[PDB]
Amino acid sequence: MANCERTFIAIKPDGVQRGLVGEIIKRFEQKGFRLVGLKFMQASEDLLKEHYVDLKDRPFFAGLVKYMHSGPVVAMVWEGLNVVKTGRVMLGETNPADSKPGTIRGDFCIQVGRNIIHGSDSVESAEKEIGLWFHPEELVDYTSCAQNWIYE
Amino acid sequence: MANCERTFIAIKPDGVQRGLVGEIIKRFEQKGFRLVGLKFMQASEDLLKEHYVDLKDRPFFAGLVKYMHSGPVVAMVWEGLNVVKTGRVMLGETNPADSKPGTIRGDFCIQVGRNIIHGSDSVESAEKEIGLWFHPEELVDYTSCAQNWIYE
Amino acid sequence: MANCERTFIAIKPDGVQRGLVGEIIKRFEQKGFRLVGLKFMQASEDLLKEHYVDLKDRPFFAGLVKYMHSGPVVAMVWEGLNVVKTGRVMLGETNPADSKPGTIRGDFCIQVGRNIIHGSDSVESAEKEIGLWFHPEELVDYTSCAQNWIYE
Amino acid sequence: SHMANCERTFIAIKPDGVQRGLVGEIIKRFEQKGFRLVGLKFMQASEDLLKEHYVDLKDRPFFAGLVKYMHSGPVVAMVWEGLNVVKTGRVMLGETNPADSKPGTIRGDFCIQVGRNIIHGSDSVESAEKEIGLWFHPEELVDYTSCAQNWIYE
Amino acid sequence: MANCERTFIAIKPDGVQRGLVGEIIKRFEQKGFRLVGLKFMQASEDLLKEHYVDLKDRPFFAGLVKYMHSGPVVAMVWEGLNVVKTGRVMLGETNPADSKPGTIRGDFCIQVGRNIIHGSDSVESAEKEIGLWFHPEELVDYTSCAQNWIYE
Amino acid sequence: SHMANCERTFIAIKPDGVQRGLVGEIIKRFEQKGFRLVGLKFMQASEDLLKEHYVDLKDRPFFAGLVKYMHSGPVVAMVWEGLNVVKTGRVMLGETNPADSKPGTIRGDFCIQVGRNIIHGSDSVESAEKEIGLWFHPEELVDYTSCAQNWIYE
Repeated sequence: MANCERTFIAIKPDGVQRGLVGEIIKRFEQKGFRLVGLKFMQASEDLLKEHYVDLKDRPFFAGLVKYMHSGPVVAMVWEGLNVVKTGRVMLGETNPADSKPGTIRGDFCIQVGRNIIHGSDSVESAEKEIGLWFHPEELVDYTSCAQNWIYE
Repeated sequence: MANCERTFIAIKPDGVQRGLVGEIIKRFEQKGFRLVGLKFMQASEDLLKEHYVDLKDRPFFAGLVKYMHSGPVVAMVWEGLNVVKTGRVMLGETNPADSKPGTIRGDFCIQVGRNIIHGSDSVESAEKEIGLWFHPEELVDYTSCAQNWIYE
Repeated sequence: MANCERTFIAIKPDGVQRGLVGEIIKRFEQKGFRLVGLKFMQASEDLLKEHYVDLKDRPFFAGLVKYMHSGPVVAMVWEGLNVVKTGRVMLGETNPADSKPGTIRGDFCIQVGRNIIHGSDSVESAEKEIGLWFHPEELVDYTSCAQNWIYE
Repeated sequence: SHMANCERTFIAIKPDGVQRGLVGEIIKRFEQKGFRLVGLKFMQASEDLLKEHYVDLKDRPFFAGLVKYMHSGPVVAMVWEGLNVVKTGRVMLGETNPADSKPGTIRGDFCIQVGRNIIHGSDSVESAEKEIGLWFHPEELVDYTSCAQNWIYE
Repeated sequence: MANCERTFIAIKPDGVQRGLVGEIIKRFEQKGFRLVGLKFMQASEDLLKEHYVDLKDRPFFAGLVKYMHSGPVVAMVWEGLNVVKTGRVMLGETNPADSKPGTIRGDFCIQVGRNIIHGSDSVESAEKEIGLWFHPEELVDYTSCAQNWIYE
Repeated sequence: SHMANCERTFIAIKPDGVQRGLVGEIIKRFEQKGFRLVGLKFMQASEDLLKEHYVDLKDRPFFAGLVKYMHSGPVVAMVWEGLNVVKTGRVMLGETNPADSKPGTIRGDFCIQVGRNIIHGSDSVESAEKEIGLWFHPEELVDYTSCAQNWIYE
């Protein structure tokens, strides 16, 4: 089902440190997307190495894993029609310098090395990231009281 | 006369149901546009059919009219320089998927059939829509205390 | 029947002029109260004299009526459990100096003669005020999609 | 770091709070205040967990309905840390009955009826210890130092 | 003139550091109070010793002066009816633990040693504090476009 | 600290921005973004200062009206610091003509006409150097380290 598409959203250590957890969740709630998974955690080096597995031979890999391990993250799963693509639009460009005002990165951060947030770039990546960060039983299913007013 | 241009804005039944009336009015107030007409109403079938005359031969027409009738709407008239054009920009693209963050549809909705809001697409359409939804006596004329700081 | 209690709320000419219409409506929406009636209007002298009948022999009466006539008002009807009592709490004390931060008057105004807003002081007053400002056909009945999550 | 500034409380967003889209707003209020996030999870509370949580109310006539309702929808379970989090957290939430809750508080701004009061907070430090231990495993609690700590506490 | 009463408001180093300058000014603007003085500065030890002159023989004096000198402050003057007393209400109790939700300290800080903000406790103190922190020519006089809608 | 992250820009809230109560909102947007406050003052700009600021437009037919208007009301003069503040500051402000400004930007959200466009920002680093030196004395610029610096810049 197209309306039941899901994406992985992670608030990075700098997003948590700068007090942006509430603001970010509010953006997704007000949009009409439904929360399915939410977790406050410190990501282990093993998990981060698997998450950034495509970049393991790149020279910035050690510093990237170290930084994402240096503070707690907020791992999330959101559900909705085209939530992967729309979620990325809501976040803005990965490089905050190119992010537009009104987007999460556009409003709240400056440098790409400290870009507060991550979102799945595709449905394929979403399935991989959700399975890696979340256990199946940590994902909650329910129907929003506003479902009929959000979707036809 | 250019600063006295008027447009019709309607908050659709899903906009009312999802509690977005105040948020939407705030957007137009803070911009500097002047409120002219405002009423909470259930639109009759005859009114809606006349409002969507250009779409009467479309396959969606019957369901579209029935839905706009399914719940109460907030009918509005706003005044300002290029209020028709800039009003549409503030609302965002008709399809919420193409609507940018910062716009009303971009921030608050997902699906085209549940796109919370309507705005006149032209000056000609605005004049027709205002006269259709509002009696002349319902439109209030006053001068904003900030007029000299909004316009030269 | 207790959850179906109704109150009259009016945004005064200074509330409209200072761009507080959206902010005020948002306060009632987010609380969980249901919009029943809403209209933008210039109140006639006859209507205002009847609205302030209990104050007709007061020295301020003439200037008070003239001022409420000097600019357009937003007349509203809201529905909910103890909406009359809690509505007054949300508005704050009649004198803004005694109004607490968090209330409408406490946050947004200074002087008693320019106190942005009116709310019915009793159920009896509410019924009189609603019938005075609104025709029965202008009051819209619908069920909020969140009704079961606001009330038992 | 002073031990007094490291007090913990349990805050839970109820099913109606989740349904009405208040999760982000509630978290924001604790964040902007200066309190630090320790635990956070999205969950459907099991009947066993709810029976143990409302153990003092087991003999009451509406106990069956209370457990059933709190099980009907998902909740957001949270642990927050700060100087007197328990006491001031209750102040931020407002009175349990929303009719007596003041504007500016969470219940005062966002809900109407006591049966649908969107949120819960520990009434005491003793209750906080019990509630955190019941709802969270020790591994789920994350300890970190806020970059603003020196500007929140002397 | 009662409407021309003025008070001194200072955002403390922790208020600046925690990014609250904008939020605080917004509170006073939306209330209807008029900005007359605004300055970003690092307060010298000489100025702080004179500001806290009544406490110079107390054992906490050295630490208090040192802290208020450790970071930049935002010094402000605001004008309005009973702005001194009302300003203090808007700030909330000096000890944030006793500050109510909706007030500046109630919403944004925790401990009295880091209470983000200061406001004059009396008209007498206001005159003394404004004269100490500001030069007469740094105070700007103008009339708000909304004056007639804020005051009778 | 990297020199690149220490770029400075001049931002001025115009008399209409002050009149319409947008001072707090504008400052908030720069604060929440992560940019650091360097200079801030409330002032009525003198005719001499405005003539030097708009020196490139001195021969234009509406120069007399422009100086007169900018002198009629008080302004908020600001200096902000951060990585590419000049460029991104302009993006945050939106297009000079508010008709072309996008929602989410300062001009896009809050104003309508080009003659009353509430705000100004330096168009280049060269302009920033000139504008800061003209509007501010070196003593008025305050240097401090943000507690969040390590979480804004690597």
